Amino acid sequence: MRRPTPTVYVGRVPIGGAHPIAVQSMTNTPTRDVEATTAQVLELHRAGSEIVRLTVNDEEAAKAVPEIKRRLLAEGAEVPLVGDFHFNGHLLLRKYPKMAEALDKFRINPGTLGRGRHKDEHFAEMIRIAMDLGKPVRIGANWGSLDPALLTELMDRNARRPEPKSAHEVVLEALVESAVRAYEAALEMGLGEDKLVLSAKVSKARDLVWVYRELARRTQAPLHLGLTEAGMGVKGIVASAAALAPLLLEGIGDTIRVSLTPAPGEPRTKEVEVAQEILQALGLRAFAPEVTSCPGCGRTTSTFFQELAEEVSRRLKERLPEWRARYPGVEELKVAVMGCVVNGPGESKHAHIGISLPGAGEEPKAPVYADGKLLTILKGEGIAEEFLRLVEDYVKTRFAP
Amino acid sequence: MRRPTPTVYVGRVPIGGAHPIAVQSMTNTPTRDVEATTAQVLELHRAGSEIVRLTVNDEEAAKAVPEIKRRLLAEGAEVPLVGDFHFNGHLLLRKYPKMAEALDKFRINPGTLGRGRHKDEHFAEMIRIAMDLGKPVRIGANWGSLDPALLTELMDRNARRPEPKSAHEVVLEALVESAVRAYEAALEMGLGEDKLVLSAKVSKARDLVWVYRELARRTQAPLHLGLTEAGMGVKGIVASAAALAPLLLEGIGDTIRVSLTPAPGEPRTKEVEVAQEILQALGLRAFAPEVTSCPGCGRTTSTFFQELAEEVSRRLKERLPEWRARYPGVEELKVAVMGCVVNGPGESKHAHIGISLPGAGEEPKAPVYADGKLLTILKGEGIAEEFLRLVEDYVKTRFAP
Ligand SMILES: C#CCOP(=O)(O)OP(=O)(O)O
Ligand SMILES: C#CCOP(=O)(O)OP(=O)(O)O
Ligand code: SF4
Ligand code: SF4
Repeated sequence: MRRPTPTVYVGRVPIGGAHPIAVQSMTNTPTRDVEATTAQVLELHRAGSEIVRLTVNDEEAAKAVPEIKRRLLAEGAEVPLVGDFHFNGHLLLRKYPKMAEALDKFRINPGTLGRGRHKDEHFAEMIRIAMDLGKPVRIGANWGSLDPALLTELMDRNARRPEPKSAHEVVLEALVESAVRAYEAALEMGLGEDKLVLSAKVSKARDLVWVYRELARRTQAPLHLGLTEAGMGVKGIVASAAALAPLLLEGIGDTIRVSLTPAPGEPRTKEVEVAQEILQALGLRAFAPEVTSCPGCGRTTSTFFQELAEEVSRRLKERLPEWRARYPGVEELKVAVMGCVVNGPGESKHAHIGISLPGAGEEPKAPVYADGKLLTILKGEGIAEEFLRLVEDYVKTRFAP
Repeated sequence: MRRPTPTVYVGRVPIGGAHPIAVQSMTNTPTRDVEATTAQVLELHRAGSEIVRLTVNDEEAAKAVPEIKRRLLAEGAEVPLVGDFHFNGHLLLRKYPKMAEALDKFRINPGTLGRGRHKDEHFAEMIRIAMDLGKPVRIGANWGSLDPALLTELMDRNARRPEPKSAHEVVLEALVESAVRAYEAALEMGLGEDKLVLSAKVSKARDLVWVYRELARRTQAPLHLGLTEAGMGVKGIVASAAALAPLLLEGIGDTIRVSLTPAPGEPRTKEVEVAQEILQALGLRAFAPEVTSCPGCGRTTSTFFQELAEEVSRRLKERLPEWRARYPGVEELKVAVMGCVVNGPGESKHAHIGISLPGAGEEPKAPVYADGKLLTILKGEGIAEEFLRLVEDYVKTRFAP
């Protein structure tokens, strides 16, 4: 099902159809602030960001990049850095060759290159520097910054059609075209297929799916997939997952970024957690053990159910660093915590290990299943710690090296 | 794109391919507790649950149902009630005809009917009561409660194949078959196509998509779609959205339920909010104004951006009850709050109304766009309240009756 693509190395991280779909993120600290940006790169990376982008917006930012990279490497943190360029990227890359070298990838936006005939020169200059340095590039179109000359061209094409499309549909055409024309232009200049990643982001889910199906058909490059400007909170989380899932299940997308707006005080790592959850929900990567639990209903006996499920989740999160080191494959662990006999045994038998609490009408005992069969039956006080000990025992056996 | 289906009325709410996809939920209070369950029905309904299910697990539950329904109707709350039956549904429906009458729909699980030859009688009895009362039925299979006799049948079919499928794939076959055989059996007994809804739930997203594509192909009924036992927190929210989106975008699904495990103390309404967000993210329903906002990055100037976006979201939520009454169509409002010039103007021009804060390097002014064109430019203190006044003015004009 996965769309085949050439491999693009972003630092040490391969992306493309032969490789795991890579999680990425972007900092929100001022790049010029070396200490804050280094810290946040590390934080994002420790949370699971395999690649981290940072804006390189002006000269002070550019001058900070080599120091941020040096500091990362001093602690053995080989997380690749993507520089995000707009308006003056050709100038910054030209003037600050240590920044150009320090980055692991450049992002170009075909809509923020400049005006008129200057755009083609600026593009060429950035591509030249990438070629000279052996750096990969993302050609990243975004409908917030659509090339207006291209939009007019396409508006006029549309108006000649027997049945013109809507204005909105022509915007989506123009976004794809922007990415595809720039891709083809880079290839024609000699940038390798092993050095080009494409994106074409919109902020509405159904539109993203259309756009990426077109990109996937019209190009051979690995694709960086994300719902741009997804918003805050639950809205942003849902929209992101809803937009990505149809494409990922169809085999489209080689790296993802979740564009959440943090609430004030909310950590920048939340977008990384969401990204990881999307991929794991779809069975495309495994990052950590997961808990399957029912919603609970009027059959569930007390608030013990919600508390047990939460406690199991909390313990798995606590054990994971240790586990990941000792027990190869433990990220695939599936644990169930269920509220009653209706679906409790069955669901538990689908998990690696699961517990079925007794609900209404039932004897006060809680069967535990592992590998699809009854393991034991728990009762009394301390069901939670007995269950967690059984989960521990299970992990040691099943995921033993 | 929407799959055509006959219309099934669940109380006053039509479901099927000619109708909006209906949001539903389920209570978690003991049904016998009339006061707690009435209260929670009302809470769920006020949050957007168009249909509400409650477990009817024993005699005391059954005896409460008519009183819960009476109380709802006394306040004009015409939210339909779905009774969830397992093991003894035929007995409860037979013994408590006022409960049978009070419900607006019955849920049957083909896997919780009983043993052997008793299953067919129990099924028939429930279908008979529904026919006699004019009630619709959901035939709701769940892989936590798969009919074992059917699984063995299908296991044996599989073992005769030149290339047998995995055990997991045969479970999914058996789940579909359970729903389809029961559907066909109900139809053959005379229950109308206007009285039958189907579900066949699993707890893994990719499996759900396969299952529902099969149900959709093999049956004509409206489909109740949900990812069962989706779990807690972000995991549960993401998995639910990821599982539903591919199907909903393909036109499959007539009503949805989000099966979140609440954290201790978390409201039961959270699943309703998630359901609504899935549908709105995909452009299938509109419930409330939405805010598109960028993630922010190193180009964003201060924590003002995150604070403004949050404040705009909070104000829209506060205004909505009033708005919904005065301004037909306001649920479709799209507002943008953006961090800098890179995508800020562009994205704002895609919204009904949007503001682009100044980021790094920019003059300290904030253009506001409406209907795709510059409306005004804001500066100084009080940008947030000026913007919200402009949003108010916009709404009055655009969504005037
Ligand atoms: C900076 C920024 C916005 O980031 P995203 O929403 O990831 O969009 P792109 O910058 O187009 O990749
Ligand atoms: C009670 C219960 C579980 O509810 P869901 O996860 O909605 O699954 P079904 O009861 O199969 O519809
Ligand atoms: S397993 Fe039992 S307690 Fe949990 S939601 Fe299902 S029927 Fe209710
Ligand atoms: S609009 Fe500007 S501040 Fe917001 S994420 Fe995009 S580049 Fe950064």
